[PDB]
Amino acid sequence: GAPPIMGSSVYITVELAIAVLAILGNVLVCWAVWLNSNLQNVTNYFVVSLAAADIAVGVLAIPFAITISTGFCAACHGCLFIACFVLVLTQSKIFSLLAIAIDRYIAIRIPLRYNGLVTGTRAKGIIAICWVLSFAIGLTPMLGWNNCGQPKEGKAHSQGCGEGQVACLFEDVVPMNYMVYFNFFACVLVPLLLMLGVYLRIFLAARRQLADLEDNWETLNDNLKVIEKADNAAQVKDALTKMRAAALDAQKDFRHGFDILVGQIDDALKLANEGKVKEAQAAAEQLKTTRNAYIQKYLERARSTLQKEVHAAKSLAIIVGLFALCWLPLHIINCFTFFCPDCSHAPLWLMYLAIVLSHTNSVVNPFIYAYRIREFRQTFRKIIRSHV
Ligand SMILES: CC(C)CCC[C@@H](C)[C@H]1CC[C@H]2[C@@H]3CC=C4C[C@@H](O)CC[C@]4(C)[C@H]3CC[C@]12C
Ligand SMILES: CC(C)CCC[C@@H](C)[C@H]1CC[C@H]2[C@@H]3CC=C4C[C@@H](O)CC[C@]4(C)[C@H]3CC[C@]12C
Ligand SMILES: CC(C)CCC[C@@H](C)[C@H]1CC[C@H]2[C@@H]3CC=C4C[C@@H](O)CC[C@]4(C)[C@H]3CC[C@]12C
Ligand SMILES: N#Cc1c(N)nc(SCc2ncc[nH]2)c(C#N)c1-c1ccc(O)cc1
Repeated sequence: GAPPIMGSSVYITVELAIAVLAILGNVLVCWAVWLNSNLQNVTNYFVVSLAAADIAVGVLAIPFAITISTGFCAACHGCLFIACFVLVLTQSKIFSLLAIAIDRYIAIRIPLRYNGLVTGTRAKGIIAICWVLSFAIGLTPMLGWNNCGQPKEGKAHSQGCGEGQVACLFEDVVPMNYMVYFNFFACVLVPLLLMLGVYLRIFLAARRQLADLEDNWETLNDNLKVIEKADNAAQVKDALTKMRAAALDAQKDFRHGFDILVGQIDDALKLANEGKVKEAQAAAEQLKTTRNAYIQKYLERARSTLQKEVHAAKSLAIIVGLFALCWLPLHIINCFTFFCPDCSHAPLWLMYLAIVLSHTNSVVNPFIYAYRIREFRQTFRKIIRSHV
């Protein structure tokens, strides 16, 4: 069979290529948020915790991965730490992603209270807590859910390992029920599904809010039509009680538009509760000069912001769908290894490829920002032009 240093040299070189890009891309993210106070929101503190976990993939997890494919003689628990450190960092990224979905959900659903609820100080406390939980979850095998107690000793003597040592291989020290049940199903897959729901709720609340907005608009204008085209005084009253309510509704330079608007409706309602039909129909035309000059322009900045929230949460959902794509192959292969012991194990080369793919996720997030977030892309250019 072919000398394995040939296939390894390829896998290593690829891994190092990827570590290089991971560091750069994600240092630039971080340098970006540091420098551009437009990018200094709570949402982006999570983006930074995400970029830092990806820098750490290049600086550490990927060298660890290179190390543990050699099979080098190593004390079992030390081999377990270099095997598990990547699980810690990946768990950090799930928490950061979930935090971002939730943040964006709070932002669209209770925009009024978002500044007072989601503050820079609570964000940073959540980030710290999640990093501690990621170390706990990711290094749980250290605490005894491992295969250290049953070393492959024929394989350790074949390699001259010291007494106390193992060939340091991932599938030899980390149990596959840990990886399938605990790490995949419960600590990755369940969080992804969750993140998937949150984003459904965001797109629904935006879809609904925009609906309400353009409904209200049409109440405003159809009740005007009812008024031009009545010839009876209690018709006009009925249509202005409705206009009025549909105005204190949409309420919740801006306010002088609704001040005027409800005022003119209070003017015209009052004519109409006197029987002056024509006097009130031409009073309820004064509204139209007020819609044209104020209400249409609140309609429109409010639609603008919702379309911006929607587009932002699609950008962020793409970050989560690419996480899924990069990591799923590897889990899906572990599922086969574990659930079908009748099946031949996936070949070495594919293991290599699933692992490499999982690591490329540490290169995608920076490209996403740059293609999808005008403020990150403008800031990427300033840094790239001024320094290179
Ligand atoms: C601040 C950063 C750079 C610290 C990096 C520390 C890393 C490189 C260290 C910390 C703990 C170390 C491990 C501790 C124990 C063992 C068992 C031994 O039989 C082989 C080496 C091995 C597997 C070590 C490899 C290197 C290691 C993972
Ligand atoms: C998320 C997207 C990209 C889908 C991922 C599909 C990949 C991971 C799937 C599709 C077909 C799968 C293979 C189908 C059959 C076998 C034979 C078995 O003896 C070992 C596992 C192995 C080799 C599977 C490994 C995982 C596999 C390659
Ligand atoms: C949305 C999707 C990607 C969620 C995850 C799907 C996973 C859990 C599913 C998709 C395909 C499934 C595999 C399909 C075929 C086999 C072969 C059988 O002998 C053991 C179960 C096993 C190995 C399944 C395990 C679970 C599996 C890997
Ligand atoms: N599974 C799994 C798994 C595995 N069997 N091997 C390795 S490295 C040994 C090796 N390198 C090339 C061929 N074999 C790694 C790593 N890192 C994982 C792994 C596990 C969880 C992750 O979040 C990321 C990666």
